[PDB]
Amino acid sequence: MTTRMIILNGGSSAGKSGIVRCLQSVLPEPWLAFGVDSLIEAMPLKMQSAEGGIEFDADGGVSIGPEFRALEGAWAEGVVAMARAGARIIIDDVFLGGAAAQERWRSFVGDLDVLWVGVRCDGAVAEGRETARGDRVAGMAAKQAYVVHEGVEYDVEVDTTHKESIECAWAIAAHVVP
Amino acid sequence: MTTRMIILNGGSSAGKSGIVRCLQSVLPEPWLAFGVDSLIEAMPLKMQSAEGGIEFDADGGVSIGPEFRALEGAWAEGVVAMARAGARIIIDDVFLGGAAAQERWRSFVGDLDVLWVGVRCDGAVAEGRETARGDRVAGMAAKQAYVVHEGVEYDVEVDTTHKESIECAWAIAAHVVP
Amino acid sequence: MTTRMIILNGGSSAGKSGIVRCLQSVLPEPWLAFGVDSLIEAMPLKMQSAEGGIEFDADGGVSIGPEFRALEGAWAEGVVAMARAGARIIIDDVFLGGAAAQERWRSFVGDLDVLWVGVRCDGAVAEGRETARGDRVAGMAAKQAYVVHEGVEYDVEVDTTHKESIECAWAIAAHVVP
Amino acid sequence: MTTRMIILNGGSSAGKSGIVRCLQSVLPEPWLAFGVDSLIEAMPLKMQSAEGGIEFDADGGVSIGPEFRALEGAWAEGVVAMARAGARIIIDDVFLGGAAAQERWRSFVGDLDVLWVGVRCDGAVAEGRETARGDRVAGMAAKQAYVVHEGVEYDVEVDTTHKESIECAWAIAAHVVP
Ligand SMILES: Nc1ccc([C@@H](O)[C@@H](CO)NC(=O)C(Cl)Cl)cc1
Ligand SMILES: Nc1ccc([C@@H](O)[C@@H](CO)NC(=O)C(Cl)Cl)cc1
Ligand SMILES: Nc1ccc([C@@H](O)[C@@H](CO)NC(=O)C(Cl)Cl)cc1
Ligand SMILES: Nc1ccc([C@@H](O)[C@@H](CO)NC(=O)C(Cl)Cl)cc1
Repeated sequence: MTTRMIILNGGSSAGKSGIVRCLQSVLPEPWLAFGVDSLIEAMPLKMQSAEGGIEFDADGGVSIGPEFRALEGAWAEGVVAMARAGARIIIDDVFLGGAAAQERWRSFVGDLDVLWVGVRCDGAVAEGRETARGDRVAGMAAKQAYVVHEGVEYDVEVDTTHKESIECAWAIAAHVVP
Repeated sequence: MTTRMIILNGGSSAGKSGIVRCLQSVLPEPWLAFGVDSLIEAMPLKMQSAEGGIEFDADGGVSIGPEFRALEGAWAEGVVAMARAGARIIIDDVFLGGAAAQERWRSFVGDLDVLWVGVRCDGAVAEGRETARGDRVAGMAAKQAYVVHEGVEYDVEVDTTHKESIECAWAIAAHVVP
Repeated sequence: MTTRMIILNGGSSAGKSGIVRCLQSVLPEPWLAFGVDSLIEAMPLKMQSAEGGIEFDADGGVSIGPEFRALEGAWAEGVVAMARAGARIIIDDVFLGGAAAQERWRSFVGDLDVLWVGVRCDGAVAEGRETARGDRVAGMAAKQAYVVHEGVEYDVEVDTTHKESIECAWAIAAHVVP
Repeated sequence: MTTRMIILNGGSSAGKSGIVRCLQSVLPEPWLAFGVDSLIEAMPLKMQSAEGGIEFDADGGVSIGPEFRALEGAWAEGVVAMARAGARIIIDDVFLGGAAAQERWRSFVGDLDVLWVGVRCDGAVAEGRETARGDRVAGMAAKQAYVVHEGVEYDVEVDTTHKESIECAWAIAAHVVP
């Protein structure tokens, strides 16, 4: 019943990264972090616009091709395999496909003990943060603030609109079975 | 016989990262990159000095505790699992333990089709690059330039002392069975 | 009476950078940003521990030698000269010496039209953010949260404890005479 | 006759940044570095595509509007003022307008003791490095490799095609009058 993998889902600028860094600092056992950003980084730069692999519209839009989806699948199985091997894994993703994305993750996780965390934040508030962070593709924060959660089932839900990262980290840590 | 995982070993500032970015650009199929640096990043910051996890001496020295070694093991199995799942994986590491480190990797890779690449660079030349890159822990380049290769068996060997990254990438790509 | 230079002072993690990026986005005329961080970057790496130039104690402490102070002076005169030349300049610093630091700045600014902004944030809250940002030298946020303001006179004061960056940017922009 | 400001000009990926970091490490007196990149950073993000301020064509092309040119002028006068104030200033720029750009700089420098350095690199070789560095706007290295030097007069010329950064730093330091 001991928790093997923590999986956070949230729109862009919702505050995921900062919670993950806080969780790593809060939790006593060492946890490895692997978000969707670290995946994008492990992919070839060409994979980044050359269709088949992710493409950002000037209006903060994101579209995923099959080339990308195939790589993402292999990666998913790798992190799950890390958990299964005994490592503690935190993963922050952006369920663009709502429940569909969660189903996709469930198929990989199998029967592993997972904590499904939901990170919410006000669309307008998240967009302001997008601006303060210096993000390039402006428009995402607002576009993803609500849709990414549709039909997604969580075990915990934090809202970073009025709560700090270190605080949402505490609410989440309390649901982690050692 | 098709190559599943490429594994580069080399001292610090030997030029590994740049070859990896070149390989990703050169090779036709998308390859995921996961070096030891990306691992360090996935670990909690505390894990970075609090004994048990990696510690950098002021003289460019590096020591690895058991806490770290355990996490590294789980990670190793995860990337191998990614290959096994069908993803193409490039991995740049620093075999501080020479052959011992390679044996450790062999135990995880199993019977997977791997390309063992060796990236060499002149100790003094590598140290100059360490300085030009703005690295903080000065001293590593020179300390690791030769020892990391002792007793290590490669399928290919490039030397970045007089050859460019894009060029070493070409010599390496030519040994990749599609 | 048109504002030539905006000068923010605040402890570490008080939120200065994000306000500066927001101001740049909010204000209609292009403003150049030059904090104390960009200065540290323009200095030689050796200047960073080799006494005479800034040194960070393991307890989040900071000490400035004369080598550093001399360079900082020349830099100060350069940014003022940029304003005088017609550029709009935002500057975020950390008045470690309270009023002393402000006097030091006044001597350089001369009779230039300046907006003295004060960015406050709860010491404990700022320290939590320090943790979420992944800062290395932990301890500064708390150590600087209050002292840096002692005896310092502001034209505006924002508190990022409960107000967002984009919001503090709005309160500040409203005091900028075009 | 003591050198007050060092000014390097070179195409993208020609190796300028690394020489600058080497010079800072080599030269005994602390030198402040301020390239054109640090300027771009001090400007508002909007200033980065919204015409009037710099815009990168998908083919590695760069165009500068008047909004940008005005800010650049004020900045130029600021760094010169820093030198005049007694600071030692290194500046790496990209003379897109060949001699025109140098004339523009001469008008700001005045009678200050300046070292005009020229950093050359093979267009094809520079483009390979552009790829290994992970630069986004591919195409610049090749487009700027030669034109940026047309009609420009140097006091020193280094070629990074076959010489290392630390080495070009040594050839340049030897022309610096203390
Ligand atoms: N499906 C998807 C994958 C990656 C991304 C990223 O570009 C980016 C957008 O804000 N995500 C993040 O910063 C997360 Cl850490 Cl919130 C967004 C959406
Ligand atoms: N065992 C070991 C693990 C990680 C590291 C890194 O700190 C660092 C030292 O240069 N390595 C790199 O930059 C590699 Cl990409 Cl060449 C060095 C050694
Ligand atoms: N005097 C002083 C100069 C620079 C610094 C920086 O190290 C650092 C500490 O948080 N400052 C910042 O991040 C500011 Cl932008 Cl708030 C702190 C204090
Ligand atoms: N005029 C001009 C100004 C800035 C730039 C930069 O985008 C960039 C292009 O490689 N320059 C650098 O990296 C320099 Cl350090 Cl070689 C290129 C050209």
